[PDB]
Amino acid sequence: PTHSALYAASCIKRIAQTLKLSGPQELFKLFAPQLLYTWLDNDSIQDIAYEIFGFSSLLDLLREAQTEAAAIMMMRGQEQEVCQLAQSLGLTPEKLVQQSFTKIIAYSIAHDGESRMRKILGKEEYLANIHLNFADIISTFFDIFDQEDPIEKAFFAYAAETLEEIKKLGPMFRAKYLPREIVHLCSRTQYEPENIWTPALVVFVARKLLKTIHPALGPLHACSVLRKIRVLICLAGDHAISGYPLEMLLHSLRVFVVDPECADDALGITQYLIKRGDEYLKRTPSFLAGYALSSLADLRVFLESSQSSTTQESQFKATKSKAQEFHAWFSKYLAAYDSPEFKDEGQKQAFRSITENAAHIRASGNAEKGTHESNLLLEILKDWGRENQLLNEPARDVALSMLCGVFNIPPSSRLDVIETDEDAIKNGAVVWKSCSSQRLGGEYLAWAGRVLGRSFAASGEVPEDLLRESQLQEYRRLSQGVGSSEEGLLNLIKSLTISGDCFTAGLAEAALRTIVSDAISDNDHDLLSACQESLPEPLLIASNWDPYRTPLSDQFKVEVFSARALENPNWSQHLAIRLALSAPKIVTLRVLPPILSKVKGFAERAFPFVVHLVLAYQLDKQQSAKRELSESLQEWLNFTSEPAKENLKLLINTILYLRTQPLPGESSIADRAHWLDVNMASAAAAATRCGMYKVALLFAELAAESTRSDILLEIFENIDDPDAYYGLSQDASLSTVLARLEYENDGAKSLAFRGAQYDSHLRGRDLQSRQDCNALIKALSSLGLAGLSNSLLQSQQSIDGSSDSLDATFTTARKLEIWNLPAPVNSDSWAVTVYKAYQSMYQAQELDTVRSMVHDGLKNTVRHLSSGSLNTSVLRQQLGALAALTELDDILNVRDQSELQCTLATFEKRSKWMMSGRYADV
Repeated sequence: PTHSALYAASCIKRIAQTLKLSGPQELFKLFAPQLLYTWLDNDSIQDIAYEIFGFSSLLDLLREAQTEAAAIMMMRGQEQEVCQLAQSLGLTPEKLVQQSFTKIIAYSIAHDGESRMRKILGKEEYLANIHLNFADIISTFFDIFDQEDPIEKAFFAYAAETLEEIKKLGPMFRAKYLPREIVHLCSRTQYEPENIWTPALVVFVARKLLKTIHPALGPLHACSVLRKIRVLICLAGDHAISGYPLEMLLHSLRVFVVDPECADDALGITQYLIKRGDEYLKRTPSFLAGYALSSLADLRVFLESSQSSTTQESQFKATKSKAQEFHAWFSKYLAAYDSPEFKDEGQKQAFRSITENAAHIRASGNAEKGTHESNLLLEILKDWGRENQLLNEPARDVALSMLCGVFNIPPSSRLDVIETDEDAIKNGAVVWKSCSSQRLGGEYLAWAGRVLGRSFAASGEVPEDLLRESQLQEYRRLSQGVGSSEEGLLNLIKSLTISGDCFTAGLAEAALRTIVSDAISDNDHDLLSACQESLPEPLLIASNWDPYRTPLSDQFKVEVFSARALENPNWSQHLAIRLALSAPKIVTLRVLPPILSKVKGFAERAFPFVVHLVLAYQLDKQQSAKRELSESLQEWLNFTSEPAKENLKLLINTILYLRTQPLPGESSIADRAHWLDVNMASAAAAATRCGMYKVALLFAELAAESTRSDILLEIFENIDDPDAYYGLSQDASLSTVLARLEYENDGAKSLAFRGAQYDSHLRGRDLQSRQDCNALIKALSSLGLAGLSNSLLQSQQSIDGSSDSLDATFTTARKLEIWNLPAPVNSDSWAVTVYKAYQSMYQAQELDTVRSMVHDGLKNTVRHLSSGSLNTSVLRQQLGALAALTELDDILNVRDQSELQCTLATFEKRSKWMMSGRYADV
């Protein structure tokens, strides 16, 4: 490219539409270099097709193509055309050249015209711009250099041998330039062209290179970017093999090692780095444990997978052999590893076991006794629950997703890796923490169900992860050491460097670099004390622009105070950005919008810290955020909705968190009610809607203090205390005594009052009798009179009794042994699950069908426990269903008399626990 304009427009729209891209302009943002170069060679920008890459203007296409176009013009030379661009924009040529100075110098040095830049800015301003844009210029030098023959030019008398070793192990401008280019730029600043490779600059350039690759841009890009990274590693020398740069590079090069296109490059760089950084990896065994686990797992999976169609079937055997030998060498190195930095000998044995078992695992995981996958799973779980743990969350998540993705649950439980009631009580908490993901197969959920059921049948206690209702424990685990919001945000950002994709880790490293540098320069002691306790020392050193200045490529910037805004799933993100933008003087909030908008799920984790930081900042100034938030809360708290429940939980947790932060200039904790202005009755009602009853009770007490009973009833009925309900006063009648007797789960005593009501309503042809019948059924199923409740069931013909009738229709059937009911499928009821297991036990001729039905029951019960909003009675019912299915599975798998007697003895020990436990569970 008349119709060709429109056809090309539609084609580009379809290309960027069916490639996970935003729109056609975001497809011009990736290719503007090449299009503009090849086109502006012999043409002028003013007559370009703004109809492809839908823009609706040329002054819209230019507000994005200033930099590339200007730099290319000044690369070849169109001074009058740069002036025409500038005129059209609105900015004179001089401030324009001041906007895109970096790319201009990158290309010009590459294409040799810098004197022509001196003749427009000056001879004391141009050098200031080179001082301001040094690292961005080096980054743009590594972008455009073409990999042709770098080792030839190297002999810079150390890059040659280093690149030779890393090759022995395993606009475009030629490589021959690269050294001299740097020199010519660095002979006009103070920093000498020889040695400019502090770790901040190294990580900067390396992250630039990685971010350059893209999923839509092809798997042939990656191997070129990798060659250039090898050049950077050989050139930087001793700063890219120690400290945080070492960790950072090992991560991404691992990701390039599992790429079947070329694992020849990345395996070599990885060998060189691991071999050369031995003196450092012996100081950080916690990093090496997780890296070894992740890398070994990925390698094993890549070894087993074998699908080569667009790869030369011999090229594949080559790379497979290379991978196998790297695995054998790495396993030897790990077996020989021994560090003085191990906390105890327990940690050393854990390291040995983890590495050794991971070296010999298969493609999937199992739970048998004595295999490698089961020993590795047990080691990961046992480590998870500890205080000084080796693996971090990303490494453990990788290993678990590799083992538990396709699982193999043993048929019996004598061959199981967890077979005693004691191991189950010990590992129940961690096994529940494990099955709170979504990448877990069905057989792993069945195994986790068996373990949780054995733990509850042996202890009768709920894992505490299921009982907590607020997030205050997370907020206190983050903001630890000093207990401030700055440490909380620093931990949240630091956790993104290790648990992110190239983009996210880049955003986090950039934010930390700006934060730590501004804390070092301005000598902020509070923020310094926050950093020294949130970041380990290698990351605290690689975040400091000591001999440089923070580059303009890092600091990149990017109604919600009203109702009905609480319902869109991005309320937290928009509100957090809106708040963080209102406090630019706090450096920790200035760098946030670039992370709050990109990273997913970060705004919900960081919302309380942001709100507290803003409110504490503008305490003595004009209090704007306080006024806005406290005016919006009057509408947000009175919000009954299903889509708005998950943001209401976050508002309540923010209020709770602010209650624990000391006001400056306070006499008592009774002044922490001035962070915001909450109406505590509305907050109590809201917390009752969300199912947080202890939080609701706390708010109700604060409200009553503010004063000196319709919400207290809903609180008391559901809170988990035997005696609390009786403290509530209400007007007396036979109906209220009946309500108390049905709460109390009394036997004949509620049967009397209910029979009276039921008769009086049948006689008067009242419509409440149905409800009465419902209640009666409940009562008669809490006594044990199953025949009477059965007869009360058949009579009722409108079976529309929320879920009380659903459960009552199958408890009775199981007790009377009526095995022909058609059981609903996908039901949240424990009675239905247990009934289906026993029914299948009745109508089956082989044990395999019964085992399959039991395992399906365990799997579904665990998924329902993971579903979330369950109060305590339903929770304990589901756990009791797990226990019942586990005992069923235990007696189905007996083979001789000795196991029968062992099962009986197990029943006796569990009786020991049962004698004093809660009565419903028992």
